[PDB]
Amino acid sequence: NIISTSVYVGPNVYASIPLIRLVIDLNPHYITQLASMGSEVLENLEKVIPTLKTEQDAKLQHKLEELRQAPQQQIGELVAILALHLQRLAGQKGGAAFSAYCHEDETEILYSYESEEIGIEAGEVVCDMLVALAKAHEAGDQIDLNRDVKGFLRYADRFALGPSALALVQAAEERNIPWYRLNDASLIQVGQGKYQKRIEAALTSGTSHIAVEIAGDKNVCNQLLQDLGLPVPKQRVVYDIDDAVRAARRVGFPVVLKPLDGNHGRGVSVNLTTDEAVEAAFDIAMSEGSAVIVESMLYGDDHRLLVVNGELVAAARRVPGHIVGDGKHNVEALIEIVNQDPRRGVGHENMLTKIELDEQALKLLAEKGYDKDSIPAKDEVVYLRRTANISTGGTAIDVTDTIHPENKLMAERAIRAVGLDIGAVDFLTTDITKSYRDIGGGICEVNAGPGLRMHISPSEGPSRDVGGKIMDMLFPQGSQSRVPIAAITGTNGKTTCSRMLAHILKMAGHVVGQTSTDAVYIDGNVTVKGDMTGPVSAKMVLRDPSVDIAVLETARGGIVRSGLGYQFCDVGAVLNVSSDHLGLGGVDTLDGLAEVKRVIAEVTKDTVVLNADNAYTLKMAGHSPAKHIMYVTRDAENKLVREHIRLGKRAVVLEKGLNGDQIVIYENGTQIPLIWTHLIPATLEGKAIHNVENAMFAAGMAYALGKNLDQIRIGLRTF
Amino acid sequence: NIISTSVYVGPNVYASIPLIRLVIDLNPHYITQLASMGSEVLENLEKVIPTLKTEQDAKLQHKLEELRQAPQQQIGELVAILALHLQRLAGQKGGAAFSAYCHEDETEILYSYESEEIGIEAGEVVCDMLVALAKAHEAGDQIDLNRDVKGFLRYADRFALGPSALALVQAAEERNIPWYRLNDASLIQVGQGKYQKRIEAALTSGTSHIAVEIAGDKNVCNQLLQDLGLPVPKQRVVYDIDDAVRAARRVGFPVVLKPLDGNHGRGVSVNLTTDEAVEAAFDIAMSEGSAVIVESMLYGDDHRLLVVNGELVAAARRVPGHIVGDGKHNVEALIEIVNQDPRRGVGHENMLTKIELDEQALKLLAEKGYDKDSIPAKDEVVYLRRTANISTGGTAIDVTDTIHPENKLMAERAIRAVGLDIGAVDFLTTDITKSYRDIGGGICEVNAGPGLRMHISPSEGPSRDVGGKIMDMLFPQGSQSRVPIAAITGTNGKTTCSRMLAHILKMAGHVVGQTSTDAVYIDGNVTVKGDMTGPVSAKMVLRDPSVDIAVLETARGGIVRSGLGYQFCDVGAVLNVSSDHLGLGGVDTLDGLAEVKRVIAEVTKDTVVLNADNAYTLKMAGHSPAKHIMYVTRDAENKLVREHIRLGKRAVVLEKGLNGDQIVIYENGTQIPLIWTHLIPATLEGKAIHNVENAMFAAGMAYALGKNLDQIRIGLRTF
Ligand SMILES: Nc1ncnc2c1ncn2[C@@H]1O[C@H](COP(=O)(O)OP(=O)(O)OP(=O)(O)O)[C@@H](O)[C@H]1O
Ligand SMILES: Nc1ncnc2c1ncn2[C@@H]1O[C@H](COP(=O)(O)OP(=O)(O)OP(=O)(O)O)[C@@H](O)[C@H]1O
Repeated sequence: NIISTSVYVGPNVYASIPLIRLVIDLNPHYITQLASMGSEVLENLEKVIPTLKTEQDAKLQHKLEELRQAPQQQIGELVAILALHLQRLAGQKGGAAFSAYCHEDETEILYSYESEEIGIEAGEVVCDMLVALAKAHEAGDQIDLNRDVKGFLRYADRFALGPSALALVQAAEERNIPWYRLNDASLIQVGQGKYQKRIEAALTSGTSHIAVEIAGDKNVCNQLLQDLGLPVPKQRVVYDIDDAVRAARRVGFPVVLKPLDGNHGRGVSVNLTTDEAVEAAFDIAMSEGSAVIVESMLYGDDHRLLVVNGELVAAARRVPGHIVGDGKHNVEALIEIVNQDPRRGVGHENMLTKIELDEQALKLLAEKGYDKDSIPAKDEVVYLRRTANISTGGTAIDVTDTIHPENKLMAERAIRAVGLDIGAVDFLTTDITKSYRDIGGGICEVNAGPGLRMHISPSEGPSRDVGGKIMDMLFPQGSQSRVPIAAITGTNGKTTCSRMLAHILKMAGHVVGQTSTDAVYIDGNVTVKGDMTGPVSAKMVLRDPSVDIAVLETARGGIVRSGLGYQFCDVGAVLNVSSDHLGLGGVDTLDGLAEVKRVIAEVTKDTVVLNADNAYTLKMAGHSPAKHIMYVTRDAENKLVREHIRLGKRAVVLEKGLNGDQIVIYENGTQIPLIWTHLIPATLEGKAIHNVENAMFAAGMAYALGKNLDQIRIGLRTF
Repeated sequence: NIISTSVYVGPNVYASIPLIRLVIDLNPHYITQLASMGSEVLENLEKVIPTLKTEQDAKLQHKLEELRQAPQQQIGELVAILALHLQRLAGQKGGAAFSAYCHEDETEILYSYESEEIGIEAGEVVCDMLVALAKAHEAGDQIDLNRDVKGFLRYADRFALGPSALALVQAAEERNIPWYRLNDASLIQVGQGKYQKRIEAALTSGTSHIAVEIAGDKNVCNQLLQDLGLPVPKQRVVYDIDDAVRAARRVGFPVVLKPLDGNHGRGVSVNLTTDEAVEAAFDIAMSEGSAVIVESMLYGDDHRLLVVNGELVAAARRVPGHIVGDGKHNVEALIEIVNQDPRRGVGHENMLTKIELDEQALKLLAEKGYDKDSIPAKDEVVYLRRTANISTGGTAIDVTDTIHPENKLMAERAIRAVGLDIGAVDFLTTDITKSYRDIGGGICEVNAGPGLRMHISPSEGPSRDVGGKIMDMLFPQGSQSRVPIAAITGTNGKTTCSRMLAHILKMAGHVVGQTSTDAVYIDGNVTVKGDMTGPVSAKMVLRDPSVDIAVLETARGGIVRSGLGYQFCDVGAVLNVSSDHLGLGGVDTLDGLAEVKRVIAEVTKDTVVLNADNAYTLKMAGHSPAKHIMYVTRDAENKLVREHIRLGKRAVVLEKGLNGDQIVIYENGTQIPLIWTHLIPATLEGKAIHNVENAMFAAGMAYALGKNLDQIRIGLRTF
């Protein structure tokens, strides 16, 4: 039903938001189609996309669809209402949607959603559901619409960060810091230039290539681990199968044949104690033809000790699925019983696997002497899995709190020898609460950068905030700057005010960047110039690993089409944007332009500097979250000084006196003269209009950014 | 000829050194075989292993083989003389060799060589050359012996660090810091625990896994590079060949088909401007079936800008081999002429390739209209290579000094966006001295971690110390500790003196490690115990990334078999080692034991603490490089106080007085009482002998390591 698309990357319309433009082909629309579309249009939506429920918490700012059924669907608005909930079904985040009806026979839906990759399409599924339902033979809910829904969800998953990365994303958001998808797939960037880090789940910018390659190199790790005195099996001396038999003789006959390379499943042979057992196993386990290492067998369960900043933050005991007898039920009946655990299944909530008597389970129960219908002795255990897994597993039943301090220390040491920040040592033991002295080669692998899917939200015991523990050593409370100060002016004197502010901040000693449609400027030089519509100039400054302050300087053309390239700022300014000429088209008087200028004022949180001589800019003070206002006036006689400063607010006032033409910053109970117009090259020799307000605004911006007077006067005089 | 082997890892015999034990099967040895063995035995050695030359600089401490010919070869000694030179031929480093003749009919060769992997075997080749020559029909030099030599050299190369790593090794040695082969192959560790880094040529511990994976990911790099505003071709939008033709249409028809994945050679199609040209090229260039990316063609030569710590340290212009006409010679004749360049060939010195009119060259000369026998116009150029290479190339003719500052800046920015410390930006341009504004997409690849074989020792222009520039940002002069203080006592009170010293250093605030045959102790805990013969206890402490001071504590059994696990120390000590019991066997009086104790005294460079009551330990002062001596005496009446301290030397003297039994450290012009024996638990309540000298020695060691008196008294009292 969709004809055209656009996206606001910034808050042109309150927050970043995609726009869907649709046309009604179904001229005899919902208002004249209620025979085949009664209450069931809503009931059908509840089943086709089962997030579209009568849930009071489902972004229900306005409870409208339940009052409309078919006669008043107002499909353009209904698509906006139903849009985003499909994305919630896919595990995506988003907000409200609104004001979809526009021109006759057309819709422009504004709906708030975090990702562009599946943007619009979610509304495609929704608008087609509503029209397709009308265009159907009273066919019910999941006519064919459930196909489109599942397809969408798969795509939404395709472009999603995995759960191990989402753990860090949520942890970043909860510490109030921004992030980006940086490398596609699961890698994100947290923070902005100068302070930012590229991180991917259990992988950080602090961990080197060498440490990771070492971690992958099992032969190297075993030697490095031995060099620490760790409790390791060592014995990595056998390549392939050493022509058979000899390979076990060299490490001791009771061996395990560990699969290597790409063997996905576990082509592992176990408990082989004779020449025949190993000779047969060697060419079975090495099913890849060249992917086996021969090690002696040690006994213990499968533990994982996840260490981040030295500290053990999580642990797991990846016990393979099994059954324990209750004294009455047989092996097969127990499987049916195990599968009644409400946490098992597929989709959301169901994080555990199911047990079936498949070939792996069958070989194991056969090894134990079972034909499936017999009854295990009470408390007898038969394993139906060889080890771990997430989809065929999901077991995670360990603790970090009862583990003997020395086992924790040996795991830390293993990680340090490699040089990793994050890893979960693969540790085998019969008793994790005893020291390593009784654990026969418990450390087997360093396991660098484990999926957190195996630690977060465990099957037993308390959970641990693995996401937060990782973020704590990346963006600690000990370092408060994660972002540059956002200090952005409006669609104004981007070629003069901007120079004065950049000079102030550079002379102050900050690295400052801006792009006044010209090549992007970082400190003393530039790169790319162009149609700086918003997101380009912003990422070119914000992601540049040098910048302390982001000024950017916006433009009206960019904003009306894309919004801002950033979502909010701390500091900003609005100077007059109207003149008797073309602005944005439309009205270009007070109106039209009022909407573009408010984009900066309403997103500024601390100090917005407003032009006090513009009666139609003054109104921004009634909307902006910023409270200082810093009214700037070229008229010493005004009301917004005495009825403003006197009440604790700020202003920049041009006045004449002992200091010639001077610009004075007023604040609460005092006032301090800063510059002469007579001394600023931008304003010639004084007695001039052009760039006087630009100098006043640069000073106002400087106030907000930490005026110390002396370096500001230098920056203002510099030009 | 070799029967048995052993190796000293430390200076049991002056420096670390392998030992070869050989037997003479050739009873009618060299002295009775001169008819078939005249001057030519030496002349033959000069040709079989052509490092065995009459070179005055060839470790020629003693010019002996030239005076011996056959009648006095003294083969056990001659093998020691000739050994190591084979290793020099392989590009290996080593020293002197000596004292090979031992028991009748047997040899024990001591020869100094850096690696164990090809140790002994080099002497195997040599001892067999000498015997095999005698056992031959006056057969000359390279009978079959040259086979064994070439085999050896190939093995020596197999276990060698590559030239790009050797660049860092030599740079590390020239800054006086130790290193180890850590990960086999080319990776080394420079420095010791607490200060050490794992580095591999153009790869350091400071560069993360994420930065390297990004560098390898060409699609990601092009987007990250575009986000900086770099002069890049971008256009990484085509997967495979996009079903043919369309792929070029999408980027512009004038395209280059760049090979991907494992394509070793250059399956690149160029200058394709039509539908037919690209359709044909697409299935030719993608010879792997799935390894092509389609990009538009940009013009320029192949430049590499190697950046390490921001700074451009080297550059190369990898101009493919070509010929330029001189107005007289044809293409084929010019090839013969080019190949007369003395730098071209194989082996040592010959670092450039040779030109042949092979298929690559032939296609290129055919494209230019040549049949090989025609004459190019003067200064006309025909390329006989598509690009670069080391073995089929070796061209490196750029500079770093004339490159326009902005091209250097764009290369730095490319490296930073990825997050690498080291890389050589792959930059295309027609003129590197002009800014990027005129270079049509010059940055193509980040090229992380390049072989230095393409930058070090260039074919034209000045060389640059790429090795040193890398070491400068790893082990800068701004950080002087690269190693722990080596503070090692002799085969003494390893269970008491050692505790007192460890307590002193821990109470002082240093992390100290030691292994008194017991489990290795690092700070407050331990791991592995065992036959601590030298190298194990040393690497267990020295490579442990926490330790500031390495005490170790040695033992006589370990030293007589392996030497020390370290090569030298700053501080050390010798207490009495003899008693009326078994020591090392042999003599066990003054002798036998004198040789094991001198191992510590003679490798101590600053302060060695000697026992002044032992007339047969005093003699160590005449051999040790250490000059303070710190004579320790339990007898207030001695001569080695008044004739020692008075002359500027140090001592620890036990004396009786106002402070009961006290231990006083004397130094040059003063003396300061430190402890009472009455207050040290090790010495009971005073009026005791056991551990008094151990306390005195711990205090002597503390002196050398920075006594501040107060934390030393605490460490001495602690026990
Ligand atoms: N000496 C040993 N004794 C007992 N079991 C061993 C021994 N060596 C290896 N194993 C088993 O082999 C398993 C290795 O499985 P594999 O490496 O294929 O799993 P994966 O899915 O690749 O994950 P990971 O590498 O983290 O184990 C260990 O988890 C352990 O159960
Ligand atoms: N747009 C282009 N215009 C001209 N030549 C190009 C273009 N893109 C790639 N090339 C050529 O393709 C070459 C790439 O060769 P290839 O990547 O196979 O070499 P390599 O041996 O793997 O080393 P490297 O990756 O460092 O280039 C570049 O060196 C350059 O000569």
